[PDB]
Amino acid sequence: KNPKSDKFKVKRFHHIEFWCGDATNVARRFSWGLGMRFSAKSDLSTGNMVHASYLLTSGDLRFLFTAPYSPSLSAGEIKPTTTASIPSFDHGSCRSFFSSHGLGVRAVAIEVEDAESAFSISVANGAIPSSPPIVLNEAVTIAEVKLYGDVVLRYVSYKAEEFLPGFERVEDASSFPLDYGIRRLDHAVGNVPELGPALTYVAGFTGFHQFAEFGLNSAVLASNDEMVLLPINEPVHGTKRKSQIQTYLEHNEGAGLQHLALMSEDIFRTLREMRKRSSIGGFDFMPSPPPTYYQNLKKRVGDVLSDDQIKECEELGILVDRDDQGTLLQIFTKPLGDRPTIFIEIIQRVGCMMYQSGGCGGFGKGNFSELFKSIEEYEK
Amino acid sequence: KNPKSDKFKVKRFHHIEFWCGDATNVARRFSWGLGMRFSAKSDLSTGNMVHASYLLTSGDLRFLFTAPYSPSLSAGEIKPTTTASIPSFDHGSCRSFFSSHGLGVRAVAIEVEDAESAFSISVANGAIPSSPPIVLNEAVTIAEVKLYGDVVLRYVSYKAEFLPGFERVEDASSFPLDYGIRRLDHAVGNVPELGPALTYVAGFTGFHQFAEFESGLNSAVLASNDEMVLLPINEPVHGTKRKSQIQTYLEHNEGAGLQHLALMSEDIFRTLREMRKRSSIGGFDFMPSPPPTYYQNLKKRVGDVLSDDQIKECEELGILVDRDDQGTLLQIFTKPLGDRPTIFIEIIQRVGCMMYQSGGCGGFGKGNFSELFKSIEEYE
Ligand SMILES: N[C@@H](Cc1ccccc1)C(=O)O
Ligand SMILES: [Co+2]
Ligand SMILES: [Co+2]
Repeated sequence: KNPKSDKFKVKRFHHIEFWCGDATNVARRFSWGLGMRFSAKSDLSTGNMVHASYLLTSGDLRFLFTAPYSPSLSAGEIKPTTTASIPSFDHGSCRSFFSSHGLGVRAVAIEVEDAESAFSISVANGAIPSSPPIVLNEAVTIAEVKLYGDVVLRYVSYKAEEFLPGFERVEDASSFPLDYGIRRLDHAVGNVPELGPALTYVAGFTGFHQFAEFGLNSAVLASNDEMVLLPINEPVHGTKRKSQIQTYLEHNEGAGLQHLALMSEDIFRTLREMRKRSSIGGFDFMPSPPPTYYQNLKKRVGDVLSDDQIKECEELGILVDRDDQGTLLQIFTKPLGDRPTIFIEIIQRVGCMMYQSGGCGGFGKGNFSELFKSIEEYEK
Repeated sequence: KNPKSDKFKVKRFHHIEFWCGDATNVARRFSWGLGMRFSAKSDLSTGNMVHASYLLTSGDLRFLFTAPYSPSLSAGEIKPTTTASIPSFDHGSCRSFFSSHGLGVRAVAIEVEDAESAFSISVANGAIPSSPPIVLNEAVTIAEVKLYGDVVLRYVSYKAEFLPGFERVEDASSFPLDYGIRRLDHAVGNVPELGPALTYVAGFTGFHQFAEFESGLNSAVLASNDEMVLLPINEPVHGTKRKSQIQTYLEHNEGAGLQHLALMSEDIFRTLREMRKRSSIGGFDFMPSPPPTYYQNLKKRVGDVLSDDQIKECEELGILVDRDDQGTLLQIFTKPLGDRPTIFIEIIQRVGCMMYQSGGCGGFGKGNFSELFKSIEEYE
């Protein structure tokens, strides 16, 4: 049941911004590992004496990597005379974030009809303001409110119908057209110490509604058309094995973004391409489930995948779960950096064809049961 | 002439340690871009709750990449009970280094016969102590003195993997890349004043000035007894038409530090082919190629050393060639390794001075300043 109670006009996920120590090395690693193209830059070569920012794109997916230069380069500037292309940037905020959290997501950005309006209604509805609406070259408006921890939900709106003003397109020579099938951001998942207040706060200022489905507790906030999806986890203390949400909070120094789910238009090509590169600069994957798991998928999704595609799931380590309206293919990378905090999920959804409706197949809630049952039958 | 005035026994370059914000991402980018294998780790998975350190190797070349975890993980520890594998590591020193300089070299490590004596005689002879000698598992001794800026010269000695507490990387995770890079040839620092820098360093090491043979800078080279440890030092020349890039280094780096690392390849042509293949898919970019006239003038000076077939290969790969009276030098420079116009890498191969090859054979390319200004005027 979808009340469609959005308090302002939300369109889609627009980009994800990583705050880094060195944007160059993180970005080049991510480009190779994920098959994303360098598509825009704002840095010393574009006149930006404040921060270095490099944009990777794959389909509609936009990963932005930003790091601070020495404040001495911009010591003479003031906010009216700034050369930063992203006016919310702050040297001290950025260095604090990185030293506290390590490599991680600073902004979950959604496009909206009117960023100034979305900021005002949000703050009027309990949102903690982070950066006030600022209009960039009379073309784009951007505004920020706190989401959880030091993560901000960023509103961006365009008068027109090129990422942001001040960013230049990167030269063809430095833009090799990598592509492993990733097409768009499906959802972004946060970890917090307690679920209730985080939900009450975010649902409070957005009007996002709870999305139904079927060592943690979780719930998913969703926009009107359920294309902006924001699950949130809290830890369940007392279990035999220590909750990984708790281990997240410990290594991240509190709440933050836990993982990003990237939709692929062909999850088999994506996993083949990423797994080719795991040990030559790309990303590692979580240990595959036992073949037990895969023997039992026939009874579950033999309706939906052939024996060959089930066998191909076993090669790549893919997981499969299923709602009452669709089926979900998913796999999880290992942590993206030094700490056991942020990781990436690759997914592909099958079913619920209207285009495809959001969250088709759910988010993998069934795979807790099927993992313990598969590990218990592989031991036998 | 060479007085062999080393004040303690110095063997070879042992490793170079980068101080990072995230060691994983820098290390994986460097591994792909340079063709270096992952060979040892010290991190959470090895019991290290303080720092994450990852070692890449190519031949004898050792690149160590280190970043701090959250201090909270090691709050109960004291130096006697530390789990850091590198006892000189300090959270606050590391974060201060990285926020001041960005990505850069913290330690230039040379192996010596006895690290304690090397430290003792060093500070006895004016060296500013950085970390006193510490004996690692009764096997390795480690000591550090200040070199220039926030860079330290690190002494390592073995009584008999990399260091105690570093584990070998699982072969599944250790893919055997190799583009021909074999060892560290020399390491170059930029300082605001050359004279006092040389006086200091030559002062406490006993290294002697290595003899070589209007634009840029002034520089000089300190060398160990057998001239295998080579440390050039630069200072800017102010007042010129074009900004001294030593001066631009100092500004963007917030003062003195390591400018570039020169890596010896056993086949510069293969190395440059392999690196240039990956420039746009996660690797390193190279400085603009010299004009074709630079290569037309190569026959008159090195036609005696390289065939037309080897001179043509130099021009497609952008390699530069210089020559003193004892040997011939092939060299090329990368673009900066990260966000700031500070540290970069040089690939080199030396031709001649066999008796082994003796150090510095062919010089360091000082003649390429006259030949680059010439060629630009001829191609006009
Ligand atoms: N002049 C130093 C290093 C350097 C190289 C290139 C540019 C500036 C400085 C040398 O001995 O090679
Ligand atoms: Co998910
Ligand atoms: Co050099």
